[PDB]
Amino acid sequence: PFTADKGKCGLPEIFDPPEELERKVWELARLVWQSSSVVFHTGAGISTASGIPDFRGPHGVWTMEERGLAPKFDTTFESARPTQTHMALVQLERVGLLRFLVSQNVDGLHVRSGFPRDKLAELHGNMFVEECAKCKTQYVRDTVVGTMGLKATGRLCTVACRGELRDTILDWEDSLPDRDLALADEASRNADLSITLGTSLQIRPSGNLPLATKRRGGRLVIVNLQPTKHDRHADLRIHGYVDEVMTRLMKHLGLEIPAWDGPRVLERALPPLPRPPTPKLE
Ligand SMILES: Nc1ncnc2c1ncn2[C@@H]1O[C@H](COP(=O)(O)OP(=O)(O)OC[C@H]2O[C@H](O)[C@H](O)[C@@H]2O)[C@@H](O)[C@H]1O
Ligand SMILES: O=C1CC[C@@H](C(=O)O)N1
Ligand SMILES: [Zn+2]
Repeated sequence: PFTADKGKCGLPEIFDPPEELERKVWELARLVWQSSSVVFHTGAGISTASGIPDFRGPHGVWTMEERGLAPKFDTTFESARPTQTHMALVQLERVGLLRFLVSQNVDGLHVRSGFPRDKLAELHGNMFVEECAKCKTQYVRDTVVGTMGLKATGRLCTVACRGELRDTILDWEDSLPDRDLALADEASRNADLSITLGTSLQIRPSGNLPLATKRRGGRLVIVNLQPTKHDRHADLRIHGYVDEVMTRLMKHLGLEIPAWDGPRVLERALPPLPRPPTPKLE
């Protein structure tokens, strides 16, 4: 908590000017079209447009903490709506243009967005998910599980067990869930396009996964307002708001960003939906 390295916090924001931004979002378009296996990696930056502050941005939790100030939340976790970005990733999965989604976010919004859990690795866990210590059954709740650091919640497993239910929020010392990390790693290795959205890429091994795609000749796209640990290993860096980038991209892709019907949980990815015919690229 005190000994914890919170990495580089408060680094200046970069804003690509409009014409560099329009060109970079078309190139990202081209790369989605060109790619067989696309993995998205998300961090706290995709939730700030929902009122949830990030960790290391100008008003990040750790950033403000360093300057003796407090993060501000403009919502509760329960009343937080998924962003245009969140709902773009749902539609990209539904049309078969997103193979796997890796998130370091505990804010619960990917799942609440209707995003299929069998295509999602939540590397730092989920505020709404408790897990039985025995059968390992996960309960996705409507309100945040009131503990952090993998403690007893109070409730017991109800599988046809009475096992002690614990939060999925990793403490500083707790290693990542093996299943989620294993699937996030395999997806990242096999990807030919890893795209990062609103992460500074500073936490091992979460931040390193997008680099594995680069091995084997995979392309790496970083989308982030601030520099990030692996900017140098990126084939494309887009310095702008992810909502704006993802709305331009979906628009280039011929895709609608679907309505969020409110909190819904989808265990398994449904069969893929029609998508637009691809442009002639080369
Ligand atoms: N609307 C936006 N559009 C684009 N980028 C944004 C936006 N808002 C913020 N950013 C950028 O988004 C980036 C967010 O980076 P960080 O704040 O480190 O969050 P993490 O997900 O990487 O933190 C990882 C873990 O570390 C913690 O200890 C917890 O365990 C976390 O799970 C910044 O560079 C912002 O400039
Ligand atoms: O508990 C917290 C503090 C910051 C917020 C987030 O997901 O960014 N989660
Ligand atoms: Zn159980």
